[PDB]
Amino acid sequence: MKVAVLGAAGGIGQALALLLKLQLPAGSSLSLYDVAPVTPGVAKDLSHIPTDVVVEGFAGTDPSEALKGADIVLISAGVARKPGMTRADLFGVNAGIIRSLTEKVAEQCPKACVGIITNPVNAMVAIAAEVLKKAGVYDKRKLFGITTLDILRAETFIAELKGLDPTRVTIPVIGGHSGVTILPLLSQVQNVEWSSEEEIIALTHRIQNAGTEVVEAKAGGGSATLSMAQAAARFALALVKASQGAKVVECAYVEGDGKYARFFAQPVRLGTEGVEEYLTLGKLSAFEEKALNAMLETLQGDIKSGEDFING
Amino acid sequence: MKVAVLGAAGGIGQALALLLKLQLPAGSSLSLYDVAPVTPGVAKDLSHIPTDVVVEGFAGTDPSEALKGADIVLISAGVARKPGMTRADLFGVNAGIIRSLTEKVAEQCPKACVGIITNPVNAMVAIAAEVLKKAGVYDKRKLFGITTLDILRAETFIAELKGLDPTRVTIPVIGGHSGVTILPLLSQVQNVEWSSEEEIIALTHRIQNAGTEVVEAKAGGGSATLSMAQAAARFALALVKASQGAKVVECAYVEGDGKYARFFAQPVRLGTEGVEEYLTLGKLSAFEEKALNAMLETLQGDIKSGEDFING
Ligand SMILES: NC(=O)c1ccc[n+]([C@@H]2O[C@H](COP(=O)([O-])OP(=O)(O)OC[C@H]3O[C@@H](n4cnc5c(N)ncnc54)[C@H](O)[C@@H]3O)[C@@H](O)[C@H]2O)c1
Ligand SMILES: NC(=O)c1ccc[n+]([C@@H]2O[C@H](COP(=O)([O-])OP(=O)(O)OC[C@H]3O[C@@H](n4cnc5c(N)ncnc54)[C@H](O)[C@@H]3O)[C@@H](O)[C@H]2O)c1
Repeated sequence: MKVAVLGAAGGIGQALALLLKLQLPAGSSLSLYDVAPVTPGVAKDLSHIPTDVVVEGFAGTDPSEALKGADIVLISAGVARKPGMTRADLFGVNAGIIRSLTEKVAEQCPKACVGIITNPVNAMVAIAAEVLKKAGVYDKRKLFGITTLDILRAETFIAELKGLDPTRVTIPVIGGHSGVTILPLLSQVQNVEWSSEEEIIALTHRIQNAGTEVVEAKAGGGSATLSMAQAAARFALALVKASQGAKVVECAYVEGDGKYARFFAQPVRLGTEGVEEYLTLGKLSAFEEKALNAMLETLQGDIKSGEDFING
Repeated sequence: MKVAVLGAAGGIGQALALLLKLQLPAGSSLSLYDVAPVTPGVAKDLSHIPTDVVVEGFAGTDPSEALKGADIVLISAGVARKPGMTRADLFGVNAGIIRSLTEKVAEQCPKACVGIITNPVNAMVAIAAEVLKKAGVYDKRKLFGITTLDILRAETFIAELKGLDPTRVTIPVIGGHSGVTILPLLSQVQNVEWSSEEEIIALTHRIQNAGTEVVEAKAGGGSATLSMAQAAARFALALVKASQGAKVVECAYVEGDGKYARFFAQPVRLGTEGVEEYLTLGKLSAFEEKALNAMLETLQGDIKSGEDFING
């Protein structure tokens, strides 16, 4: 098992690299790549931790050496939202970074699973799909938008509100990865009596807007880095577990059956070659059915913006 | 169990806070304090992780709120060595930070265990001891210089050189926490046939100088942050395990029997009230006995420099 992290010198990159150095299976390797000159030193820092995980670090213009033989590629490269900045600002900075790095994946490790962290995920994942298609290597089973932070948030907020164990709250989160496209299926949550519709609506809002609590409370210091690194590590370790032949189930933004949108976040069962089965959303409340049809235009617009960058 | 991290917004601080948010026992709390205005946002970032660990964050001039009810206080506050900077540069920047923060420990949580990360540890721990003594609350069983990074390095370098499992290499490291004061007892290492004296000397050197490999390879980007956060978390979790009534054994820089120096890094058994027993160094090789007597002057000089800052 070899995992490559592209953007490994950043806030998310460094914490993610630490969690993977601590938690990847003994016998694994970890390669870090970032345009930041510090990157070989980040790898040197991690190499002092006593786990049987070979860690190498690369800066420079060419991630080919980090990517050679990679099974899993995690991309946290690009700028984070600071106060004042819009989705549109992020797209303009990050689209070309995602285009550049996914071209190099197609060249060096086209059979790898690819996990996109870089925002806006909804559009960045469609960019990577179109680059892989232009290279003739696109396997839709192997490309993921990492939405796992929306799951961490949902688990935490449910457990804190309802006095539950946050380690054992399960909650599917479907749709997309931004504002109104995030749909947590609170109707399916166990061991909770909802006060009323009010409580469900307010919890849904808090899950959808949680990034702003952080962006705000850091006050220009940046966005969520440490929670996102945990979310990415959790997803990555799920893919490693699936590579060993485990049944693994995770919410991720994937090119599925296209019932609602070309890309849609849903529970998937992972096998040894990416997605093995696309799982049901299960039973939606009236509230969930309406929220689903209400955000579909935004989600399809996010996808189009990524497709149109690569293809017109 | 409540753990306070002073310096929680820095390179070490943030990664340490993440590992404690992930690993402290369910029912724990974690309070973060730093002079950096971002600190409440670091805590907000971590609060989105689904563990039963209450995380709060404080900036401003007064750590009293973070420290109220603390059982364990970890101090990573102060500047790290960049290229050009000497031990003397660090002492001048960090002495007053350690004096200030330990006065606040004496006021708000005098019965807490205190773990000093801030360098130079050899002198910073004697400063904290003299501040606690001036406040009339010093318990020498409860004050530690965290040397655990020297243990991580020793474990890793032995396992990489000798083809061993780095998760199961045990190596006592004694003396102090800088250059020639670091003494790894390589004579006691199992499952290894030393090529010759040469190999033991070169491995000892690499353990003593490992910080420079990182400071160098980051090239001004800073020193070891991610490995040090793991080392601090390991030590902290050892103290939490001891609080539950476990026999726990760790190398730490402590005011022991003073056979070699007032403060000396040695294996200690932890109980529920800090150090319960000061353990033997065991059998020293000729090489280890000579290296021990050869660095003692430097170590005693490091301690004096801390004592003399507080007392003349
Ligand atoms: N999916 C999610 O839930 C989620 C949540 C939080 C943030 N994010 C996103 O993650 C990204 C990283 O955020 P951060 O806070 O770590 O940012 P950061 O600025 O700290 O780190 C980004 C890193 O990307 C590197 N980078 C830039 N161009 C590169 C290239 N061509 N190749 C390799 N590395 C390159 C930079 O040098 C930097 O080290 C941002 O886009 C942010 O929006 C996603
Ligand atoms: N013991 C070891 O093995 C070991 C190894 C590596 C580094 N270190 C030391 O750890 C320290 C931290 O290193 P780093 O790389 O995280 O540095 P950093 O500069 O990234 O972080 C230091 C933090 O301390 C904060 N701080 C400063 N004064 C403060 C005060 N009065 N109260 C609270 N917070 C305060 C700063 O605002 C900053 O957030 C340095 O002294 C470094 O030498 C120790």
